[PDB]
Amino acid sequence: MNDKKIELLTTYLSLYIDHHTVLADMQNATGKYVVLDVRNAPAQVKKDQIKGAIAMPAKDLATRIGELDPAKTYVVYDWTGGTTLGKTALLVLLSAGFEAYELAGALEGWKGMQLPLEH
Amino acid sequence: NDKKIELLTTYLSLYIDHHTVLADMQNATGKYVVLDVRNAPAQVKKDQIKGAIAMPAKDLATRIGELDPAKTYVVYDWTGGTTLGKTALLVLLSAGFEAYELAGALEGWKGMQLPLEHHHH
Amino acid sequence: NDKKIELLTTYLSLYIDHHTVLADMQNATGKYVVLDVRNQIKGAIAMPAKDLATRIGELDPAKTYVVYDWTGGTTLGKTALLVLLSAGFEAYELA
Ligand SMILES: [Br-]
Repeated sequence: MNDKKIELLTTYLSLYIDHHTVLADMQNATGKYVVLDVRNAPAQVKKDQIKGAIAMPAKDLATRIGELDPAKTYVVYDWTGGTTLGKTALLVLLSAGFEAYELAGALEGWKGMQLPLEH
Repeated sequence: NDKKIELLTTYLSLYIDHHTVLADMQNATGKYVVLDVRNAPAQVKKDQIKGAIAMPAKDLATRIGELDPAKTYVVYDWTGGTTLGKTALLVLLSAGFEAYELAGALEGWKGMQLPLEHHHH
Repeated sequence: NDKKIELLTTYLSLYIDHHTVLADMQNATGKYVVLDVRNQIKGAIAMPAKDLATRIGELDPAKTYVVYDWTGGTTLGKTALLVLLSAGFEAYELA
């Protein structure tokens, strides 16, 4: 019953990591995740970003991939859950053999929960 | 491309149109039960969809035993961009229930000025 | 990660870069046609996703259609895409 739906939902959800987990890593300084802001918009358009995030535009990821450490775990995020740069960056990383996840809720969710940002 | 159409068909089968939900709540068909799966704090503003049952996503699996199996459930979070709707949907479908996520979520519903439980008197 | 890579690959194939579309709207090539399927982008043809399954016969097959979802959702564009692709049309959703 609803086998196809369940299969897609399970694979789909496995792409993400909960913001609570990301939040605890920074508040405990456990060094578990490296947060990448993969939006392609200019800095003047982005305005703010998740606290401690690294600007790694999806369009340059391939070229700057050598900058990332293979032994770490990456979390990518875009404007919203509907934008596709999060998934695009995730695909590049997973395809490259990197351990990565997309931030559930994206930047929109983070801001909605009044979580830490920076300019 | 069969793979594209295949994905689109399955992905869309997860959602239900607001028009379908609206028509049902105005014709008294009683075919759908709306579940507000937003986090508890957000639901304090009492801005839920008309007739929606307050059921925080993190409590769904626990309170799913209070639901009528003959009804079709429609879940929604404050916005469609989150994964709370799909996570709730997975719980319901895995339990043998018929459910769908509301297209547009709460933001979209309000955006269309659709019926909310509490309104001007 | 095979299942993840597979899903992501098919999912992303549904979309087209705004850069490619924009350039075409200036390149004087005019091979892309933008459809606003809301039930604004200048030059876009207003065609509701609900009426698409009836007006789609007013489309030139030699053109690639790009569905634009103003609300930035993930279902409106897909509804329109499903209709267009099933009809044999080449189409993508504007990312
Ligand atoms: Br962007």
